Amino acid sequence: ARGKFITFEGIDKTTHLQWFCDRLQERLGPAGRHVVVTREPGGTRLGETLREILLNQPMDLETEALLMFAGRREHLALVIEPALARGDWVVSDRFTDATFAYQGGGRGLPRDKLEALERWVQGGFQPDLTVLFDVPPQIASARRGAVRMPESESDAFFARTRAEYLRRAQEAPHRFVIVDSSEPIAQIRKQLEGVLAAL
Repeated sequence: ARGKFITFEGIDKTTHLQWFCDRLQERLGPAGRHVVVTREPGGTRLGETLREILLNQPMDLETEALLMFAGRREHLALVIEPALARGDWVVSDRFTDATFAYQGGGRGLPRDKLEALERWVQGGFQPDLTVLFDVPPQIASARRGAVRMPESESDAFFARTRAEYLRRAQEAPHRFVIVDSSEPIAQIRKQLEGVLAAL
């Protein structure tokens, strides 16, 4: 049987990813399987190269999107799909949701252009699970005692990016687990233990 593909998303995440992967390998080891941990951008040597071009060569926003999805296509061909095919599970730090969030929400790339490239690269393939570490403007475990006062361009960009991640999450109810990353570590870890027990 094929492995499962899990992605981690969010603006902020790293701490919890390493821990989650250690727990997952502990669960997969008995079943004779392994976790391949990876990331985007830079999930392949080609992806590293395209990332450097994106950092260094100004270009049209649509051109940037094509290069991102090129990197993703190679990430699938070289790392993810071979792992899943041999029964290994994959955990990626970011995937297509991140492209929607930052390029669509943040930078204004139209949703239909983004969905067209997602379909081109993935067909109907989606991650089996996406854990989104949301960074909300208030803390629910302190709401009556702490209030962030209710934007500049940088603020507006991050607000749109957050909002697009949440839109993607709401649209994909069978795929997403939203974690409120403002909660105590022990609460986040209990929620993630529940995910691990459910996989």
